[PDB]
Amino acid sequence: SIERLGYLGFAVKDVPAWDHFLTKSVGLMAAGSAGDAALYRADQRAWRIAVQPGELDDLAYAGLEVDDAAALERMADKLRQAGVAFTRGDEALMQQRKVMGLLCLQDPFGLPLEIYYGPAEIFHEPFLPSAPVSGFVTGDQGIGHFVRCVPDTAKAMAFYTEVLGFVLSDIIDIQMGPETSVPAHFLHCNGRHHTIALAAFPIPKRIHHFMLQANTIDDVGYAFDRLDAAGRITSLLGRHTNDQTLSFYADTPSPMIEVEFGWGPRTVDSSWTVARHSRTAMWGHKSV
Amino acid sequence: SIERLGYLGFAVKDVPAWDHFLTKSVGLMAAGSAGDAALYRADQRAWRIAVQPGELDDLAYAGLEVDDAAALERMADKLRQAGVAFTRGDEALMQQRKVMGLLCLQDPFGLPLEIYYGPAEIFHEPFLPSAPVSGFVTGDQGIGHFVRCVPDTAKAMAFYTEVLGFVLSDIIDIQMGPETSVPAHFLHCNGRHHTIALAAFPIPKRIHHFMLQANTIDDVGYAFDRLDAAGRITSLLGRHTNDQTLSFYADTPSPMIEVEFGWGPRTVDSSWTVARHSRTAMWGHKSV
Amino acid sequence: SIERLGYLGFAVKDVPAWDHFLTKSVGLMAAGSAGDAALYRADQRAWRIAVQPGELDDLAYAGLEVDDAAALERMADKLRQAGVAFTRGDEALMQQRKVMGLLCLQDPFGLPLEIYYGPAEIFHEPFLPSAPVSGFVTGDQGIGHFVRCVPDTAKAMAFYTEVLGFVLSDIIDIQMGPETSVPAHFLHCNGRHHTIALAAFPIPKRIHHFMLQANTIDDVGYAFDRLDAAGRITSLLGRHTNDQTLSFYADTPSPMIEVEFGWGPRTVDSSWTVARHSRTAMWGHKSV
Amino acid sequence: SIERLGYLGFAVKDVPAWDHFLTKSVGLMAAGSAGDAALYRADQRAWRIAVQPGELDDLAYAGLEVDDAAALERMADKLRQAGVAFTRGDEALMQQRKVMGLLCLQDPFGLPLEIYYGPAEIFHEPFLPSAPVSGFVTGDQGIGHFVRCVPDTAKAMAFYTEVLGFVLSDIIDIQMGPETSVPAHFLHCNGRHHTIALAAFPIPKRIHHFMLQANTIDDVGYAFDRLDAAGRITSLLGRHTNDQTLSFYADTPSPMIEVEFGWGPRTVDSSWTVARHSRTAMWGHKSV
Amino acid sequence: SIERLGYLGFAVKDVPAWDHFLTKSVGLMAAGSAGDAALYRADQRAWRIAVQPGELDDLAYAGLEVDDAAALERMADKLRQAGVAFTRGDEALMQQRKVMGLLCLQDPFGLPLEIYYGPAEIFHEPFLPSAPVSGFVTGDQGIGHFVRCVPDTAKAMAFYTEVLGFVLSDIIDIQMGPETSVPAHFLHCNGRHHTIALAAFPIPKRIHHFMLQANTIDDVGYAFDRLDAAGRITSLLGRHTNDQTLSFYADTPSPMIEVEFGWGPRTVDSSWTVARHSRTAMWGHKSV
Amino acid sequence: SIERLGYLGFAVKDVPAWDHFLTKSVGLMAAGSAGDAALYRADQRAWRIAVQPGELDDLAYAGLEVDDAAALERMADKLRQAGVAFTRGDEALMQQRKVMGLLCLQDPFGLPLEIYYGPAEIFHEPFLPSAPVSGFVTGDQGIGHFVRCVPDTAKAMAFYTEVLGFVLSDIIDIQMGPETSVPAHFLHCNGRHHTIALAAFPIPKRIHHFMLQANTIDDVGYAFDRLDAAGRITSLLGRHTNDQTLSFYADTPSPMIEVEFGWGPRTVDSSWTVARHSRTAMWGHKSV
Ligand SMILES: Oc1cccc(-c2ccccc2)c1O
Ligand SMILES: Oc1cccc(-c2ccccc2)c1O
Ligand SMILES: Oc1cccc(-c2ccccc2)c1O
Ligand SMILES: Oc1cccc(-c2ccccc2)c1O
Ligand SMILES: Oc1cccc(-c2ccccc2)c1O
Ligand SMILES: Oc1cccc(-c2ccccc2)c1O
Ligand SMILES: [Fe+2]
Ligand SMILES: [Fe+2]
Ligand SMILES: [Fe+2]
Ligand SMILES: [Fe+2]
Ligand SMILES: [Fe+2]
Ligand SMILES: [Fe+2]
Repeated sequence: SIERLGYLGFAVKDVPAWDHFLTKSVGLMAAGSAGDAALYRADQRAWRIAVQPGELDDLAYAGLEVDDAAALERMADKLRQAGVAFTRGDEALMQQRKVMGLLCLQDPFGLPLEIYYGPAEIFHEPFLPSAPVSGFVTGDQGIGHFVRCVPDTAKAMAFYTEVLGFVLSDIIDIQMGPETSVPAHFLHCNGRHHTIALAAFPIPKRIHHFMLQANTIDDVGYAFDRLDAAGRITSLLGRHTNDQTLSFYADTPSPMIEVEFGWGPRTVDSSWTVARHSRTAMWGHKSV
Repeated sequence: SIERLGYLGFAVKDVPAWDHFLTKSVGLMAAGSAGDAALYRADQRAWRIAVQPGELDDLAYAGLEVDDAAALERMADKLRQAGVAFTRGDEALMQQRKVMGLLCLQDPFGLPLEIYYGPAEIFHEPFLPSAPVSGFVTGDQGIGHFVRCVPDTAKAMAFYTEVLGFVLSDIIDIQMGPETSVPAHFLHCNGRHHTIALAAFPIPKRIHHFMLQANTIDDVGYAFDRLDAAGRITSLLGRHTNDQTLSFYADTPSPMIEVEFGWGPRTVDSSWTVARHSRTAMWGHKSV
Repeated sequence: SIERLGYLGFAVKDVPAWDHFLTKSVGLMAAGSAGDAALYRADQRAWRIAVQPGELDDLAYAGLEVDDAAALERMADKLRQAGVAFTRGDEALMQQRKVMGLLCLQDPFGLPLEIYYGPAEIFHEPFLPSAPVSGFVTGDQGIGHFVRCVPDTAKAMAFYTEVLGFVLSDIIDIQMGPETSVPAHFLHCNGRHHTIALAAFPIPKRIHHFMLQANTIDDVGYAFDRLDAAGRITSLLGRHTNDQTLSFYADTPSPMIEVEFGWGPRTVDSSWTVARHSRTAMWGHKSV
Repeated sequence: SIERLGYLGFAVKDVPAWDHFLTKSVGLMAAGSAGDAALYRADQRAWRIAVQPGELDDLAYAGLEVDDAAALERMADKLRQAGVAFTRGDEALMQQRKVMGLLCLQDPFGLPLEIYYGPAEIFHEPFLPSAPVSGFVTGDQGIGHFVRCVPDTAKAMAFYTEVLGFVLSDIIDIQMGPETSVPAHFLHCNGRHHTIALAAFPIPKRIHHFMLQANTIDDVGYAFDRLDAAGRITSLLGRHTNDQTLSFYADTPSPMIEVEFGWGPRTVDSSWTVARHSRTAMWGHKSV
Repeated sequence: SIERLGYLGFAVKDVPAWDHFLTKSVGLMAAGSAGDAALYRADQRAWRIAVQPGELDDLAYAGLEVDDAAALERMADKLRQAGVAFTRGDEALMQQRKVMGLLCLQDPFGLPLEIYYGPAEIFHEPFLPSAPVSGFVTGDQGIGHFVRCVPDTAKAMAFYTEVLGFVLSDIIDIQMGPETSVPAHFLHCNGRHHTIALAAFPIPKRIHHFMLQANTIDDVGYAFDRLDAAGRITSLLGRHTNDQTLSFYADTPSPMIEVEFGWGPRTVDSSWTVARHSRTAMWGHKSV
Repeated sequence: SIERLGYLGFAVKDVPAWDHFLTKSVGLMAAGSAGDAALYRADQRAWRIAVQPGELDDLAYAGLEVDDAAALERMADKLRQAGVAFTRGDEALMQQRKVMGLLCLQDPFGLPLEIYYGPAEIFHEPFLPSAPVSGFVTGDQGIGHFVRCVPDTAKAMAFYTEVLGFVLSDIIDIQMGPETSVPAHFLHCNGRHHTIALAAFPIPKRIHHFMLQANTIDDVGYAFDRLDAAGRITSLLGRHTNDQTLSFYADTPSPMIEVEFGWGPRTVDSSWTVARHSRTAMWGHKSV
């Protein structure tokens, strides 16, 4: 079973715009480069987000983390049993990602996934944000979450839960029109209420947004003003019905992909109960 | 010395509008009437806000509280020494306000003030809000605060500090134009960062707004949506530079008088230091 | 200034009934005798309540405590300045009361008061209740409180506050008839919300009741059942509007004198505010 | 006013016996010598107890500490006003005691007292006990306490309270015979329930005992066994009625002078109340 | 009485070197300029340290803060009574320093001091360090401390304590040679163990060093490595005997002026006791 | 599975030097002898470190602890299944080691290991350090850790994890030259981040160092100065990247074997994640 989401790689048309966005607006720390990919940090890991030039303007891959070598072999066993194709990353890839081992595969709809273990940490180069943010909530909960767009939620659910070991937290019927709603399924693989949400949205992107969680409410408030100064705000502040994350949304430089920046959600444990919600926000989140 | 702000009375042109506003939108509890004044509660006091019909569309009076009978006589002594005219409230007024004694006077610019002691409490009729609000922060800090508009800040400061015993917390230069700012003076008389702020604003109202503080951030979030549904929002959520109150503003039914609804400020004590700020918001509070 | 109420002495027609009442029902510890007075303990003091035979069926005296010898002399000075007659207790009385010194006087309406210091404690004979009670709340707050009946509340207030140093906490208008109420004044001399309450009740007793405070709510619950088994209950459980004590009342063997047995009130400090209440109970206390 | 007891000096006939006693049995740290005086530490101070050869076999002097230079001059002023003779310690004495200034005087019955300020600390030579003891409770409460034998308690009380600023905590009537008791007066000058107790005992020593307080109950338990192995125990474990110190007593090498080694007493503050006790122990302390 | 040390201004020969030093090595935030002075922040204040070109290579002035306007006038009164010359800062200076009022004077040996109130804060531009540091401990304790070199400690003590209201914490005899020591006097004006220390050192600088206190021990550890990479370390890590600050020292670009960077000292209150120490370090601080 | 590391035995050429080193410098308590082995304590166990004369100047054996008799038999079963030779310790050895049972074996490269249960404790002889140290962190985490030098890390890993039940925490690539690094594997068997680390170092010793963890940072600071006075320091203070232990290193009297003395690491639990680090220190640890 996947333990947490550890990294994201984007392929974008405007690297300089993404660079400014991730550092000056979001607050991530610039962390050099690996080949043609620019690297960004949010904590002690050598990198958390990679940005490389490309026409996709989308998520290129997502790194799914396990706790040790044996766990990785067990995942390989699960993939084999499920008939899911995969390739072991070679030395060059391991060195590029800074991991001790990885399996390369795709989800049922073409998103490359990399299951890995043994990521590099660099405590001798302590994290220093590029903008005022006290810090990000990562650790055992991983880097954050993202919404995976899919054409068949049922099929997507079978793969993420039966193969990768994610678990359903809850469902929100997200209103699309006067008489049309999309049942978004929010999935956890640790204490983070959701690490991946599945939704049949009509957008031409692999993902709808990625989310980062900051330590304080002020972190979120200040970030709002920075993104507003950049003219990127897509929602006012609000708080979600399901995880109680207080956040706002903004456009990334890649069309139709947003970032969510939030604080203070509830966490999940073994006693979690599946529920359904008719709205995404308990309050706020008006679209701008 | 005044211990806290205990009550506010408004004279307005649309009582039904104010009634709906205070109950369904703000969350106060309807508490009957006393003569032609409708009464509203925020806690265990018999009333905190009174609304009566009148062409003023403004604050008619403010109740300033002291802790006992001797304290009231000491205030009478201070008023006499300062040459400030006042009248002792008669039995009819005491019965109307539900207090054991009061002194009626005006500030240097015509706002009626009532210094009182011994207010009525009704614990046998526990507070029940008219809208979802976990509760208000009152107690020793009083009902909240208001911004007193004045034509001469220096003169106003001498009266409120030298006569009534308020103390300056800090000053914010509130930008009015490209090269014009108003030095707002925020005053305390207890732990509440400010109970009265003095400002030379060019509006034709005795006050710019009154403020209520709720127990939780969700209280504020939910209230925002209620006031937005009523079409009354004047500012987005934000957090102040001086008291760190997280709030939003909305129009009352009386033109040019707003309400501020907030949470989580810092409090003051004997070790407080006077400072100056160039902005009212550390983040947010964009005008709408 | 009086620091706390330390002891009470009753003169009663049925000593055996009072003995059973204080021990088997209330839970006090039998502590021998001193002359014709039976002694009862509630904590580490050698005694707290004394019961002696007499036709009064009433409170014979109340012991008011100060912290040291100098404090006692200062009280003697206050009594002299106020023109209040008093006599220094002789060795025999000091030995009888187990105190290092005392002043004997009366309040304006004939209740004997004894101001003392240096009471005897007996930690080598640890308190053991006669009925199931985890313990009583005494210490700096003294033994409890009592309601002093007076024919002139104003006169009584001047003596207790101006001479003895008690301070008004609040007032409750206790309804006596359809259009008649008695303004009961509750006074403190330490953290205990009230140690003495003054009221112009039409009963022929020096006091309306005395009160003891137990450590837990169960203490109160169990005591209710014991007093109910004895057929003495006068009120159901309830909670007061002013001090938030949760209690019930019961008859003592002396006609028209009750006992109040309670738990969990709020305490007072320097920031206390005088208020007025129209009811004695926020909930409960129905008369039985 | 004296702030705390800081040091004790003994003049004894058997220095080696005292050396072994203070180190191997009590647990103090050997700290070299100053002239013919051996020094012992209990914490960060350069020394706390001094032992020098002499026929007295008794306390030679006690050091009473104040917080600064001005405080010392104020004490000199009090001594002058009271007619108490004193001499300012010269440089040689200051250097010997390791203090910034001192006044040498005697109590009314010949015990030399030294009022000082600015004691030497040696944090670069951290305290290391000579026997298993987690540490001693000193700090603002000073080194411990002692019982001062006096022929006239009233006279002694006037000096210690009126001149030195000590305050009475309480009195215990210590039984000497079938119909004879000694009223011991326990005095504080800080949070320590008592720093000096005054008693008219019929022993030929300036003091009855000195006391040290350890951090844990085990400290006391282990110390008991060490002193028992040395054949010095004079009392079983017990707990005092007045300060609730749990301790035992043992003989020092000087006849009729004991040491008390204890733990866990209650402390005093401004709200302390004078009381009287008929026993020294709530439990235990049987004489051996 | 001075409440805290609020700012420091240096006049130096190598501004670029100081700029790099304060930002990349120490971690302060660059905050623009005011005239020919570069400004640096450590928290919410508009500035804390100023650096301007000059041949002094030394501290040009120190800002001493009070809590309000009345306090400033009271300081002016103290200066007048003491015969100390001073000039009220004009509008240009007030605007330059960003304060509501100030008095300009010098200490007895020529160090310019500025007593001020009403400093500017900029919460809308949250502090962002230039190097990895979780934050600095300032607030009521002010910016940090400095060691003031003086030729006459007695004279310096009279001015700082009798005129400015500082209070002696303790003294350390700092060894200079085999038989020569300098009695350094550490002074407080708030909870910070020392804000100014006075010492008769034989260096040709107004100050020996200034000190900044960080939130964590890691902050100090990481800063050590940064300053070591710059070749500026003058002492190994160590902990002081008097305040228990754990720190290290490094050279600033101005010859013979160092910076101390530390964490975790003890704080002082009304119960503080003057003591003397023979060493500056309980452990560590070896000179490099 | 091994539960913790309980004891270490060294065979050395200079017993007196080791004796002084372990007591006066490190702070261990001398605990007599057993045959030709000198014994040393760090807590309530009868002994933790043994030193005997021998030409090895190295670790002679390490004691690996299990919780009960059944656990020991289960370990014997694991050794048999794995084909690892072992001998049950006879009565003489059990008596020498003070254990209820033990199995004697060697790791793949000749280090004798003893798996035991039922160690002797001596609470009646409470631990007393020979130098100032508040205490050591042992308990369920065992005595500390050591770095086991091995010529084949893969082979060593298979034995320690597959046979003894240790688990990999993380890996650090320890730089040996400009283009050469050694992958050190840190292993846990309880909450202690590592109890044994495996590394292919080119030194001629069975171990690179052993480590003891003290209760406070001051413990470490003071120990540094003691070892520096002895001329044994090999590293400055620093903090590790993987366990966050703050420590320093020093030479033992046996050439090329060091001691690490530290404080405050993070602990591990079931949710631990394997990671890789490029440095041993987040800060400090410069070689001396
Ligand atoms: O973290 C989250 C929690 C709940 C809902 C959303 C969501 C809202 C709008 C569109 C897609 C998802 C979300 O992002
Ligand atoms: O509570 C408050 C704290 C700081 C500023 C304001 C304010 C803002 C705009 C206009 C008037 C006042 C305020 O209300
Ligand atoms: O403790 C108390 C607090 C408030 C009211 C009463 C009271 C009620 C009925 C009659 C007399 C007093 C009381 O006893
Ligand atoms: O600390 C103490 C507290 C109470 C009593 C004693 C005492 C007992 C016997 C003889 C003298 C004093 C004591 O030492
Ligand atoms: O903060 C401090 C506390 C104690 C001593 C010093 C000090 C040490 C060497 C030279 C000058 C001062 C210091 O800086
Ligand atoms: O406890 C530890 C944690 C991390 C690294 C080391 C280490 C450093 C240098 C050489 C060998 C090991 C260590 O001792
Ligand atoms: Fe989301
Ligand atoms: Fe406001
Ligand atoms: Fe009552
Ligand atoms: Fe004693
Ligand atoms: Fe310093
Ligand atoms: Fe190590």
